[PDB]
Amino acid sequence: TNVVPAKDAPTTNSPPSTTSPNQAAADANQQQAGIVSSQSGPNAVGDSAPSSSVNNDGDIITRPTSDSIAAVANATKPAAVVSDPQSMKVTPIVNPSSYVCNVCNARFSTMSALSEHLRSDHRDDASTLLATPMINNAIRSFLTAWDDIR
Repeated sequence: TNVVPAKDAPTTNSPPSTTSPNQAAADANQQQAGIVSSQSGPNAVGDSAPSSSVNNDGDIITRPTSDSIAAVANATKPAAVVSDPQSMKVTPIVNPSSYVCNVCNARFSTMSALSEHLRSDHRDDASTLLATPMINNAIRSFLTAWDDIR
């Protein structure tokens, strides 16, 4: 039965709110929408119709009370991070190999480069990975801060 589909459109909106007038006006609007309340017997004078003019608290919704509340909260913001006196907050060196900040003495560059150098000292992707060139070059490597040499 078609009766159901038709039915459903009412159900969907149980708060018929068209415009934003006072309670009495909303009542007239829904009346004219619904039927024709033209010189009716009964004295309808007290009757009211749900409207966007009010909330659940009897307050006048200028703009949806939620949106008001959220914009109102923004009121309560001072100046983020304004620091005025001079501080003394130092740091360990930022540039040479800043994942450990140098390892194995030898000179480093980029942060990548550390990982990439580290590899030759094993651990970092190179702790005897099944195979090798066997007879690897250089043999001897004389290392120190003043000379890194093979």
